Amino acid sequence: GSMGRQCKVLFDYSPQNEDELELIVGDVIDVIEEVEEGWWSGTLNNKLGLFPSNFVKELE
Repeated sequence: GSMGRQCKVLFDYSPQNEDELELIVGDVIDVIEEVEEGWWSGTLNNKLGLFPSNFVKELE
């Protein structure tokens, strides 16, 4: 319930696990809610995953 806004991918993230969402630079990820500070939960097109809020900013 943070009224979270979509975060655009600014930096490259090569995931350590496939549970980690592949951050493609330039695209935007629709986040549901953040679960553990760094690790947010959202889906990029058809893959749902966890992504670190370091490489993505809620600037939109």
